[PDB]
Amino acid sequence: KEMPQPKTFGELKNLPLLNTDKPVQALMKIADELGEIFKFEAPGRVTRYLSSQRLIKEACDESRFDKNLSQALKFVRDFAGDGLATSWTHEKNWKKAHNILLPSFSQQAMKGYHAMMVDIAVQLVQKWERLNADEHIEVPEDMTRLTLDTIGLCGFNYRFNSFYRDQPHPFITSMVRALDEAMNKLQRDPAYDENKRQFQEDIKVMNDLVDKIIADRKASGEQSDDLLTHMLNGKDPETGEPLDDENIRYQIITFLIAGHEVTSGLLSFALYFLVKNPHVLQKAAEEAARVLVDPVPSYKQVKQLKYVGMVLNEALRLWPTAPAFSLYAKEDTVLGGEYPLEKGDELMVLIPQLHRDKTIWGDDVEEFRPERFENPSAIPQHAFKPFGNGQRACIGQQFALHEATLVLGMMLKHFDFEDHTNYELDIKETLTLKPEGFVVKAKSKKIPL
Amino acid sequence: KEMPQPKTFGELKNLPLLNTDKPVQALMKIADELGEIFKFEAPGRVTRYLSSQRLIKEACDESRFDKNLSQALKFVRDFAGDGLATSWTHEKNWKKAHNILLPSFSQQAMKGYHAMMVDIAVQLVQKWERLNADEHIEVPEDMTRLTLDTIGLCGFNYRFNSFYRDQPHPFITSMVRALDEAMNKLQRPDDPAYDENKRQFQEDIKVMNDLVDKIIADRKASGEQSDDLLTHMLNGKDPETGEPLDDENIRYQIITFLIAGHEVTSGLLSFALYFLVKNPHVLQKAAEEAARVLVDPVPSYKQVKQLKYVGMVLNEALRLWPTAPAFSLYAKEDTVLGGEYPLEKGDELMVLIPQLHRDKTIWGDDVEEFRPERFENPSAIPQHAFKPFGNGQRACIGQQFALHEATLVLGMMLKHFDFEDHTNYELDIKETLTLKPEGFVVKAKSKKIPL
Ligand code: HEM
Ligand code: HEM
Repeated sequence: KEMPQPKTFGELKNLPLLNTDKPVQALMKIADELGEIFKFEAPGRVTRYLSSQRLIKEACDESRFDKNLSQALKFVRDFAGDGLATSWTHEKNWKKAHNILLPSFSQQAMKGYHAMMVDIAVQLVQKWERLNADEHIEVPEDMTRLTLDTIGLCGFNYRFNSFYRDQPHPFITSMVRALDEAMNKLQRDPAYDENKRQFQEDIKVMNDLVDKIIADRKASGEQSDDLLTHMLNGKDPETGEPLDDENIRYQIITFLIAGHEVTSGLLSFALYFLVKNPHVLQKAAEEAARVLVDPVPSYKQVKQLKYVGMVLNEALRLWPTAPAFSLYAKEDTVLGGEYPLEKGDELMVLIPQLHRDKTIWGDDVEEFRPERFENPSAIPQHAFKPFGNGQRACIGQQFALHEATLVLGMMLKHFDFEDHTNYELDIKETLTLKPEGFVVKAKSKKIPL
Repeated sequence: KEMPQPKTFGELKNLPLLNTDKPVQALMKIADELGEIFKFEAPGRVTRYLSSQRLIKEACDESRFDKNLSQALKFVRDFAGDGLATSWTHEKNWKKAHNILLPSFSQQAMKGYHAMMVDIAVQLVQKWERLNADEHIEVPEDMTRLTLDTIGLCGFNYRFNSFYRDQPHPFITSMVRALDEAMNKLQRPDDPAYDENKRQFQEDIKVMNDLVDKIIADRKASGEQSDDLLTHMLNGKDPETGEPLDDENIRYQIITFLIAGHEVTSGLLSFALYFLVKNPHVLQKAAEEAARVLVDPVPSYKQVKQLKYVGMVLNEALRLWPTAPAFSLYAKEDTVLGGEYPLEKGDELMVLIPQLHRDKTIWGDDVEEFRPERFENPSAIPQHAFKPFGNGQRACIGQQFALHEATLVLGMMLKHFDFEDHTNYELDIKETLTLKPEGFVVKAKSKKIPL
């Protein structure tokens, strides 16, 4: 009945607990101490962190709870606008953009993005093929180069050309800095004035490039296999309306901000777990060699990479790279038969803890075992939620998993990997999670592309 | 390219090769002679037996192959209906029952069945505690009493009371006789001498239908809720169609649980105890775990999950003698198997599981040795090398039920008794729909630990 709560700091309540560079991992440790639910208070804010499948399955009842904009998402909305990820469900532009964009994110739609995904993936493989002996790979750095360029190409047929650069394209630099400012604002006024000025400058950089490309495309009339073409031509069946140019810009910004980092983090975590578990690596590499028999992988071949998909799902279980999502009670309701909630009360779903609920997964929750996902029928409802919940779940789920399966498959086909530093897992936190400083050596298998 | 085929008998092709009391073991010997794939032809039938992990990993590609009803499963369908095990993947009632029943067979659902499993397990232990000196145990007989009663209790809250009987409950007698008739039909053709078998077959079907239909009706009239599969099926709805199972299909599911689950599971327990008494060092390690883990008079669900080495013992017993010895597949489209065997759409495959599990390229040269340590890490075992529970979405829905039951019972057996192979038993594997060690007997000396 009475809800646990971590230590307080006088008038600041629990807020200083987030004044750390690893806040999700701090919240996980608190959940370990306090259990399936704890209250978290800040000045002008009350929320409750959920960690058990028992309670999270109720929170995922869409008749009782709707998506809430966390403070992180509210600050991201200052540059992602009413794009899909930072809109309320009841805003006209959410359902409109949802209806228009859903068919362009389906599994069947991945057939049309596949060639562009292969384009960037081959660039990644060629980079690693061209490394000199005993040079090494900066894994999250290269994975982020790949995912940003892939979303850039598939999103609006624009080449960031990240593999030609040490300093990223100015759009990416502003994007990363804007995300950092949004997340840094959480932990916090006269000293912050330069941050505010830079933030507005970074917003302008992103808007100017995306607005320019949209305008360029409308003037040219060119049709491509990208999401921008789909949005310029699509109409919502419900309203009969297309997306306007401002919302199209916010969607493109959203694809980049919401999709690039979770996906590069997943690839980096997956390669981390592979090099730490050589038996799993061998099994995954066998499949990649058996399935990817052509110099360029086909769409159908990627779907056959079953064990690679199991590797990726188990990596998402241990370290879901979007670590939380927020909900609010649509009306007064009782959670778990003992926690009465009032209309509008907020909940946070702490995904890494859900994925460690021993009542669902057994005692070996900390072990990396892709075989847990060998038969997807064994996974209970709402025990595994790396892509969120319900109608507000990740629209890019099929995109992310096709991208990651293709790239991981090509990596395992073309290289043997060495954990030459015996890397100690160090998880950097931004809006997302990724393994900082993860480096490997790759010895080519000398298979042509 | 060219596929081997065993010896033929003119117009009967390979069919007389199955006219034997031990057809799986005959097929294993054929695989030893012919290799990883051979064609097997009968009048109106062509299939291909696969024995290597190299080829079976491709056969398990669900994008290329779907479950086929073997002739055995087609004959079992005459009393198991469109229950889960004898229905095609494309039948509306397969996906419907699959979606409904999957949560009631999860590892989490075993927590709710545990008390009923303990109920029958305690009856088994008490039976053996009450034996007089130099009496012995008929192992497969007692294991089948246990598994049938356990499925009866967990399936529909019905007590067969097998430990109170020499003659089993009439449903069980009809069930066994129906399974025997289905398997006997394979070797036959159906001329006048077999007319009597048809008449018995229908009477046995009526016996099973009448009892199961009666219990369903009793439960609906009572409105009582139990912790059994029947209550779950009376109240469950398929999330996809929104429909519940009808009363006829619920009956077929209950019959399926008994016919499909009892014999494979009792066979596993009997084979496991056989291998333990034939390998005393392994038995000692397993008994040491049971004594260390089962510290209470009655095992808990959490304690059963802690019987790690017992679980490896069971998996290694399933490796050597998978009690459901085969499953059948058909090609969804034209495809090439292993880069050299072209298959046309609809072509059939049989997966010969005991031969798969003896693939030396996977397990090493010591394939015939009983070494539970092979299963210490599932990540070290290659894909599709170990398939005692079938494959994919048509895999055994009762896998967690079977392994929880077998782990609980074997753990209790090892805690409470020392076992003697007093006859130096010679392995003799009886073949029905399933495999089991016929005539396996032991003596049990009680450790005198109270329940
Ligand atoms: C491993 C990769 C990914 C993970 C783990 C992930 C995770 C998530 C999660 C948890 C949510 C729900 C957020 C909430 O409820 O507040 C979400 C929403 C969303 N994601 Fe992803 N995502 C991934 C990849 C992508 C990609 C590649 C894209 C775009 C190309 C994308 C675009 C979106 C969008 C637009 C939404 C909002 C959907 C809506 O509310 O209508 N994501 N994602
Ligand atoms: C050691 C014990 C067991 C073994 C070795 C075993 C083996 C198998 C195999 C190999 C299949 C696939 C058959 C095929 O593909 O044609 C299967 C399916 C099935 N088994 Fe078991 N089984 C065991 C225990 C059980 C139990 C205890 C139950 C029920 C309480 C059960 C119920 C089923 C059902 C319903 C199916 C069909 C599932 C579907 O296709 O949807 N089994 N079993």
